[PDB]
Amino acid sequence: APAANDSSQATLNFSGRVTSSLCQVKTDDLVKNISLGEVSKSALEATGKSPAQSFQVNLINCDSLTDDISYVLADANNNGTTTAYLVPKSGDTAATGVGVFVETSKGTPVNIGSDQKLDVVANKGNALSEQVIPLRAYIGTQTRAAGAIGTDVTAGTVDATGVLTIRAADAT
Amino acid sequence: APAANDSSQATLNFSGRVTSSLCQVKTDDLVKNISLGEVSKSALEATGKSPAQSFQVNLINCDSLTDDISYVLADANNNGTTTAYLVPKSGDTAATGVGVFVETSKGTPVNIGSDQKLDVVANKGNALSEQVIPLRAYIGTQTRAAGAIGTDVTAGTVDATGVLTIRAADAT
Amino acid sequence: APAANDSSQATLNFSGRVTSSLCQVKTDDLVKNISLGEVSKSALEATGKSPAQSFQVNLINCDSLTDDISYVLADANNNGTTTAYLVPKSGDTAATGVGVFVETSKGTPVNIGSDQKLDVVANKGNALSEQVIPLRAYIGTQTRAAGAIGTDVTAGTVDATGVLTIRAADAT
Amino acid sequence: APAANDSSQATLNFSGRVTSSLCQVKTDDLVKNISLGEVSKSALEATGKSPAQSFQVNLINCDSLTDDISYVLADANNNGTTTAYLVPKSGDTAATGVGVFVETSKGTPVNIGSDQKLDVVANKGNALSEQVIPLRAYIGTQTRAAGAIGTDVTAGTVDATGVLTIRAADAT
Amino acid sequence: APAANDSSQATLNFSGRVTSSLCQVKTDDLVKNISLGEVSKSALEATGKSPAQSFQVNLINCDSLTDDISYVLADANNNGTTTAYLVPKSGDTAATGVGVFVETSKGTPVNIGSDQKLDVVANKGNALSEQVIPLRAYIGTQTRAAGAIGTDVTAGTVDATGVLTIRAADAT
Amino acid sequence: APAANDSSQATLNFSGRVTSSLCQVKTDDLVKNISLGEVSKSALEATGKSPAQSFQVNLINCDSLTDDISYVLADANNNGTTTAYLVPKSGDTAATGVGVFVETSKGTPVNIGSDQKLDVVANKGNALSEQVIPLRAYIGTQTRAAGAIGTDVTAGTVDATGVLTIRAADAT
Amino acid sequence: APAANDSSQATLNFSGRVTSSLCQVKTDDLVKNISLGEVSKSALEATGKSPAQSFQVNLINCDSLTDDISYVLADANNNGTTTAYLVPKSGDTAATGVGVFVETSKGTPVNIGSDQKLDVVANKGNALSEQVIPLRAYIGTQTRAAGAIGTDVTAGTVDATGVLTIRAADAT
Repeated sequence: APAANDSSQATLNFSGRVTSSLCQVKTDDLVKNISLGEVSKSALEATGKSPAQSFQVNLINCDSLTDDISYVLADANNNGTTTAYLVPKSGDTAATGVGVFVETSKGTPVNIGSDQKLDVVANKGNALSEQVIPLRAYIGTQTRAAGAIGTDVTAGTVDATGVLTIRAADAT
Repeated sequence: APAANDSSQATLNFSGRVTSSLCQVKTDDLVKNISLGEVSKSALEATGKSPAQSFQVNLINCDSLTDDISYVLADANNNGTTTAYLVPKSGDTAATGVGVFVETSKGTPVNIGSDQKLDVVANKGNALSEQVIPLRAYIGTQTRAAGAIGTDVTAGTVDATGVLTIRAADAT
Repeated sequence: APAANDSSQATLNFSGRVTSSLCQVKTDDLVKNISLGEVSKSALEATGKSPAQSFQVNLINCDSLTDDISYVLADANNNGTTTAYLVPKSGDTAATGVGVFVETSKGTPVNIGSDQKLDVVANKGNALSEQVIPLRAYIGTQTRAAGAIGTDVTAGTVDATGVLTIRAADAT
Repeated sequence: APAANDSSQATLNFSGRVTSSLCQVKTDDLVKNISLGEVSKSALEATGKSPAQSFQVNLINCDSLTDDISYVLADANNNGTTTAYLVPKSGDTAATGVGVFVETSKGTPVNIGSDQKLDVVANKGNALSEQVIPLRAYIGTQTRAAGAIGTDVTAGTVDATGVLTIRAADAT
Repeated sequence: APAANDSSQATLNFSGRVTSSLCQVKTDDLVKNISLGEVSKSALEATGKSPAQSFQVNLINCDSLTDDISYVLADANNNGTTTAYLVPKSGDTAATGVGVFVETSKGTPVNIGSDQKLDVVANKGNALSEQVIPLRAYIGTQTRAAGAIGTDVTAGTVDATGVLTIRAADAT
Repeated sequence: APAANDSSQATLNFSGRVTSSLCQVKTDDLVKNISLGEVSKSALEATGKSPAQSFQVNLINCDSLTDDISYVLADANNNGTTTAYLVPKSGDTAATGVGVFVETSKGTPVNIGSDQKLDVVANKGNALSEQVIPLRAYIGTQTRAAGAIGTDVTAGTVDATGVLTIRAADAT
Repeated sequence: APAANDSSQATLNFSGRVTSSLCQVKTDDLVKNISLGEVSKSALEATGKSPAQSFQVNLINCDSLTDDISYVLADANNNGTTTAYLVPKSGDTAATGVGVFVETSKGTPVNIGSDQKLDVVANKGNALSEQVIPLRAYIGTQTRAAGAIGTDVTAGTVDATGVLTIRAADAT
């Protein structure tokens, strides 16, 4: 007779990548969930910004001979270098009139699609295995000035996603 | 020839809000994880409760003109005001006959869906930025009386979720 | 017109249990973080160990009639009784060939999965409320002998997870 | 019938490292919490600094043949040697225009990422087990001059994190 | 080949503030650990109090032109002016029906959230650098009268927290 | 606009208890720090002990009707009645094979966990307010005999913690 | 029902050491508190010093076969042997431009890090039980010359700490 369908299963979906870079991105940092604050009414009408939150992307197991490291912040919901911010995704509750700005830890803006340079940490000519890219981010009005709810800005959720492309190689 | 698929990426999912309130909820208080105790057998049969744990929800960057602040405790797994506790979620190991009761720091019950009042702290008429909502919660039997395991309660984990809605606004 | 999505929210995730034991575990001890030392090269090559650190797990609100308390040490990353240590987790920076050993405060090895006995401290036949389990732990080589970096051990981080199951019951 | 989920558990998370240095870092110095003062308004307008506080990093169980010890101060929220201070993290209540300057106990500035040398204490050619790194720290204005709250500084909290990498080796 | 993860490190978490006050609070008075007595049975039943202990909060480096100094005692586990005591925190062993009353060194009660005044010690018109706030505290029943363990009070621990906000300003 | 975070603050963490005993423990004796000597090489090889130091535990504000007083010595790093000494805590520098032996002021041994009797000092049928518990202690080898460093003992620090549970009652 | 938390507790934290030296350091001398003078304006501008104060260090229970005693003064807030003084610890009230100079009872400077020789006092070939190290100490300008407050020296408190390592051995 046909065999009975009484098996107990567990499905394991593995995933990964093969890359040409010399430095991994830490397995816990391949998908970040950076939680910015709330653009309350008072802050919105006063300065048009929320306080900036710091975060990092950690490289790990870098090659000893790594010489140059550079990264690019490319928006995953837009194309072109005309916008300074990251455009949030639309949806049922999406809030219109705001965007997510990213900056370097000292306040220098990070432009979309423009590559920055990272300085390798070396000890006696060998690069250390762990290296860190420090960054900032905050929600602000698209016009970079105070806004009033309903005139230009609207209340709701903000969900924006960016992608960092990292290129660690040996110069010569 | 087609370009090689050899890039190294990190995905940065930002999130936030835009609200009409005048006070932020502190960025690390947007998702609490309050760990209550264990309702051991002796405690369950003696008075049917666990000792209550204290916790706070901190507001920050409040507007100077904030005058009236209120909050509402709402359940994520139930609707209506007929129930006094927060209903635990169900699952493989969830326990039956148990609920989560929340209270103010002095022991006055915090009913679901009924708004409370928070007294604002001000210095010379201008509210201080940082303001706190103190609360307290314990796991107890639904009947609010002692009860052994088997007859009405069953061993397992207790996981419940509440949601506080906070409305800081200027009276006039 | 449809309502505006402009609420300010805080999420409160309560968690707990309902057990069959007579004794609680102190709410601060449901998740321990014991920070063992560093197995430097000198101590690695000398005896293959680090100095042993001490830690405790406190029971509280025990029942007056508690007659017997026993506990079992179980591993979160291995099965059976064929190993003496706790196998570290694996990751980008995990070190290989080292494990974590746990001992009673006097140096009696604590085996994995074998019941230990805890003497209840009493006052005139009624057990006190608070009772303590003292333990000790160190990082060592799996072979339990000196060993250099390269031949068997490699440098990295060490993370291990055990779980104590405590059974306070009244014999009769 | 299926077993009941009524076990009482305590979770033990052990952690540590394995290294290549010949000296341990004292188990309680692996994570410091230095509490610099408060940069009051008077001291801010006078010289833009707070009084320098002292702290230590203790090495223990050094090797008898330890010949050379060097330590490097790396900032955990910035890259490169473009800055003399440690850039504070950002947040809801962070203060702008401020940084944390570190120094040797005698007032010699400690630059970021540049190797220092530590003299080993010896008794007849054998290094003593314990050896101490003394340091200073103070909160100061980024421009290294007086500055009023409003024009360049703003009131708030200062949190900075630096990392000391200690390398003990035997020259020959 | 990838670099090896063999660094030995120490983490330094600096912290601090920036304020608009003219006076510092002494760096070791930013967090007091005041140890009140033990409310024995005899003392509890006689007058429902423990003998009151003294403590101080020292300001330092005040401004030569400091003129007006005020402080406010704010409770960290309650809001409003309804209560005279600091509400103890709740937990596994906390004691019910008890509070922590604060007073001036002479015995005048200190109410929560009500401005007090401090006289500034001056020498020829210029305020001295160091100035002191002497206080007193005791653990007494909530009803302010005798009470036995069982009927209203219960044995346990008493942890309570207040926060002093000091405002030293130049009136003119 | 949002209020500024420019407050200067002091935190006051009060602590205490509510007990069932009639006698307080003097608030300075709740946490003793008793310094024993140094077990030198000569005294270690001669008799394996250090000269015994004396200390006290003071009770104050005893009830007039106090009739019976008792106390017990309990170890904080060990269990049971097998061992006659207090097991030292483990750490980077802890010494092996030595313990702390406690004795009555005359030289009688005080065994762990077995209650002693304290005579109540009275004046005309009513107990005096203050009553003292005199004790003694020293560091000595666990074998209670001579022992050399290297063979069984090892040079290091010694930290041990006992706990005195005092039970003053009115028998009748 | 769960037992009540009503015990009365006293905590005894013992401490000590096991050493290899033949002589104990007298238990009252393990932590000296030497109180130097005040460097007033007159002495500061005359010679930049305060009068030397005499202190003492007692050794007790020496072995009868002791033959060679040597002691080294090590600073606990500095490293190396370039400085002749002990660098004061920094803080809110510390004074700049000042240092502590230590000397032998006859005026011979005691350089930090270099061994000194103590002569054993014997009676018929056997060392006495008690032996003494006499010393001096004074606060002086770091330039070892007259200084003026407000130019190279600032008024304030001076706190410094040294550590004598004492090594008593039997030559043959």
